[PDB]
Amino acid sequence: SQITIQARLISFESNRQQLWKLMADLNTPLINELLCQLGQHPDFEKWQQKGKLPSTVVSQLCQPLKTDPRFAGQPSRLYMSAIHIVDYIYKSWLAIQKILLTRSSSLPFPLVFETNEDMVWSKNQKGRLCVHFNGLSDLIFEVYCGNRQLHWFQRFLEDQQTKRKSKNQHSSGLFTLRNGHLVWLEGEGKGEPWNLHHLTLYCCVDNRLWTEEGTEIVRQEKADEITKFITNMKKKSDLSDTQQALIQRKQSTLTRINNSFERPSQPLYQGQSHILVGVSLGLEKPATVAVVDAIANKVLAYRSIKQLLGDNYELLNRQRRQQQYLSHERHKAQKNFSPNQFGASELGQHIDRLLAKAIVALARTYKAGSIVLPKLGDMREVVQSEIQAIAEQKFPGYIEGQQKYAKQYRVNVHRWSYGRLIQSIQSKAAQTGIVIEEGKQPIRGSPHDKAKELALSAYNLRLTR
RNA sequence: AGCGCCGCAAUUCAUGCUGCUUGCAGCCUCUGAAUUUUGUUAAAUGAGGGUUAGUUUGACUGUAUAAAUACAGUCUUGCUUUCUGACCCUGGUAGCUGCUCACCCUGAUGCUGCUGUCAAUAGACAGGAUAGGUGCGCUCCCAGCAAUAAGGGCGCGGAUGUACUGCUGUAGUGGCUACUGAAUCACCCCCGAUCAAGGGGGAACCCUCCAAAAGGUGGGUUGAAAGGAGAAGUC
DNA sequence: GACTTCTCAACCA
DNA sequence: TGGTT
Repeated sequence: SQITIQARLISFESNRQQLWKLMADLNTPLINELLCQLGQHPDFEKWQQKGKLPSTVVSQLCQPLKTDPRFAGQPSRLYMSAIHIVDYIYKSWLAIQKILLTRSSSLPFPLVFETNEDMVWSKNQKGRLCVHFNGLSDLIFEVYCGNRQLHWFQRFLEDQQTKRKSKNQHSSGLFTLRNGHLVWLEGEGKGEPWNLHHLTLYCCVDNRLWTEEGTEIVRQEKADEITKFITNMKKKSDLSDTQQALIQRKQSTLTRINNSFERPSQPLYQGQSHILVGVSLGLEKPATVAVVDAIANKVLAYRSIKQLLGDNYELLNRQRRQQQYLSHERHKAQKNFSPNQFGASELGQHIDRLLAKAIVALARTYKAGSIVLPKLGDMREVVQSEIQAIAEQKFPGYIEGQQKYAKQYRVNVHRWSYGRLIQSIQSKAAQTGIVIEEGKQPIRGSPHDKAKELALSAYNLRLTR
């Protein structure tokens, strides 16, 4: 729900063949037909015009009796997986447009487990943390993960054991694992697409559930949402012999949420409202950080892009060179060519993650519960209004010199992934416990002044509300 | 010459250091910032393609420390990525299949550019990435080609011709499929596995100890970092 | 390749 | 293993 981990799954050949023949021959045709029938179904204009869609129209388009001769021999959870995927696809598509869709790949569609369980674990004679699936209990796999993520799988197994020992008095809403994805991965070679295709499982986990105090905050979130749900729908709709069972089940979840788990106890990170960390993005320096406390109007510390990256500062120049080279070949090959997928490296993402981690670390060191960021939409102007301000520094009043230098500079220095940087800073701040706020970056001034004024303006906007 | 980056150096500061008054004073030592000029100063940046389930970036528990952190003991697994090294190769057999070409001017976000011997533009062989230029790189500059960016001139040989064509070969430059040539590594080597599986032998350095000097003992090390993944679209 | 949406069940049979 | 909200 907040973090995703992954691990390869290694198992019998018969198990792999059976799972593939169940996926690519019985499941993916099912998802494709569900998408096609949803597209062909009437009221599509009403759905798209109104936005969103009714909750159970895919399940009600199962009314053509999914159990057709072509779809026989499938566990129910896999039917639910097909329903999940199709509903998510159409939900996202109908939200995007404010038309028939297909699969944007050649590999079989993944398997989605919106439920916590259906991933019953084990530990074979050799000690490996194996896993099988609901309906596919005969399919015993073996988890191959990294030591950087092993403790999550062991937490999964031990949470399942904890609930089992108490005869199901620990709520499955506090389980660390939320969803699982059985995604087939591409494999270079030739042969059957289950000996030359690797299966990888993705576990969705909430990092707050690792500790105990975060488990309490998720507890209180669950309690508030459940109480609002029951007090909003119980009071009306006159219920029936079906949604009264839902009321009873939500009440049992509410009571089961309090019989908590023995959990690591790392105290919650509490910041200060006074201290805001403002990260001002720019074109010459892609990010500059200031740690300003607004009560005393002083600034604790400025950090340039070199200081944040430390021993990874060479990655910035590597990425700038790679961006220049990629843009050069993309323009050069735009003459109706088709070269390779050049620059497949995720170096930009790597530097983004390094910057986000360093910024969050600097936020923690000064105990700041608010990191201030600029809006993405505004940014398309700032990089346009900064380069010209650079030209006026070198050729003041020489307009032709301004344009020439601006063109050469834009050739040498491009925009640097200002969206993924904000996204990863948000991810790391949410993981640590730091609130991300939006500010108004001044279009004029040095990067340090821009960062300080960004954070100060964010605080001044906050004080009103 | 231009631009970007690296470092260097005198220059001014704090984001840094001291001092008590806890925001004021001075210094530049560490850490950094700022259009301040330089590149024999040692100086940091930078190499064409490919090679490891490769090592470290871990979790739990207990500690001093307000945390941040450092030590201790248990466990450990290999997923997806970014560097840093070292290594291997600058290919072969075939099939197919793109774009372009009468000739002449301008030359593009065009192509090519290493070393030493043979040799005629063209290439063979042995090496091989400190592969044209500045410290390094460029959509910049140099040289050659330029039909394979646009543009312009004028030929023949065909057209009922009014329309459009051929001047195209043992052509140039690319793409794909299948087979096999080398590396399948993280201090080095041999053996074996690649849906699991490690086992063994060695080299330098440091430490505990026996010590009687010498010699011997066991232990540890021989690069690190990051992650939220699926699915569908927008430019 | 850089942005834009959506999901991130929990008890009971 | 399988099921309604």
